[PDB]
Amino acid sequence: ASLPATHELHIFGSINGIDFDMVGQGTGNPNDGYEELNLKSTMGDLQFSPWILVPHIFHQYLPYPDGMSPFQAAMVDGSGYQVHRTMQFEDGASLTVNYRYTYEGSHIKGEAQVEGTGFPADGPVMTNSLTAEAHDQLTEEQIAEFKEAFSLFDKDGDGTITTKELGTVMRSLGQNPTEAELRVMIIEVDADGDGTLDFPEFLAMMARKMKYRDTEEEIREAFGVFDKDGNGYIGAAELRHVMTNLGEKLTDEEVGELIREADIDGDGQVNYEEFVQMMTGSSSRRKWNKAGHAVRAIGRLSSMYFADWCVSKKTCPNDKTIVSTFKWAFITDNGKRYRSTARTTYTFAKPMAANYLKNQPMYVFRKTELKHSKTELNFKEWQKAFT
Ligand SMILES: [Ca+2]
Ligand SMILES: [Ca+2]
Ligand SMILES: [Ca+2]
Ligand SMILES: [Ca+2]
Repeated sequence: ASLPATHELHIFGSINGIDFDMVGQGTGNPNDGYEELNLKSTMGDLQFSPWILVPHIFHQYLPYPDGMSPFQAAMVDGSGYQVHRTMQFEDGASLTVNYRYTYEGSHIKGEAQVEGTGFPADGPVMTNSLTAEAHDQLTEEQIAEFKEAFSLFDKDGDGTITTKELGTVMRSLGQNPTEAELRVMIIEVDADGDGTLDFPEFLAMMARKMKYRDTEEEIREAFGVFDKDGNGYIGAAELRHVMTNLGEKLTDEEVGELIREADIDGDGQVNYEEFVQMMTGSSSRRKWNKAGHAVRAIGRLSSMYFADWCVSKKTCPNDKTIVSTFKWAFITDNGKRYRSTARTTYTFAKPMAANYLKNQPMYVFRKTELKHSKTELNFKEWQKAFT
């Protein structure tokens, strides 16, 4: 075969014992990982969230940094590979997907058999209640706390955060973003386009559910900023350092009060679980949250440019096998999380070229978009592989 230009997919099987069957036409660019596919049901309206099909609906399109991926090499060779994927869901549901491909020049003919079982009859999969877009519902007190955090960034008090002000705060916390990085962070959340991050835009950014970044990740990263010496406790001096560097001036008395308020077990330091509880005496709790929200805002702004991108980690147990893993915390209509993990085993008919076995692990970042009716899916994928 040659490198791919066009592909087709027959994806079929059952979810909770209900049969589905879709047939699909697409294209992509093997030089950059791009794919697009149109799928239509042959068996009327889908009875489950098509979001669980998104990873399943063609790594022959994925290049590596300096040449072909092994997937591509196996297509060009003709000998090819087989794919076995399992997904485990937090409700105990499981899905298995097996693929076959055939190649005719630049054309891939793919078939994927999907069997999934154990989905709660009223959960988000069986009720089509998974979405790309949701936000937190904030109370007035939560909005008031975000406004305190916003004020740490708004150094001149003019009611908006500039690149100068965001850079100042990030630098105070040991991060050195470039001006272009600061402009990208702002433009990603700057709804009115003025070049600054105002309080409504700040609130909206903090309330957004990001596809591949959840509360646990943000609170874990925030703890890391406080816990400067990485010993798993925030001490009084570490708390003082974060507060001072953010611009929140505190007396020795106040630092002591904040530690005592958080320090449930009485050892004079704040462990990760005590921190989690603070981030979920009212004036001490509000001061912790002012700093915590500010730290989380920096983490969220820092990470926006890959917000739409999910990482897979690939290794080779031997010269004819790749094992890939990722995790996906789907978002529900009501802005809750629905966690899954995936494990995919690729079996190659011929041994992979030696340089693939040398360059382990590989990390592959994927962006996906799904537009769906009851009968039709429009899918796009963007991919990038890193050593
Ligand atoms: Ca300002
Ligand atoms: Ca703005
Ligand atoms: Ca520490
Ligand atoms: Ca403690």
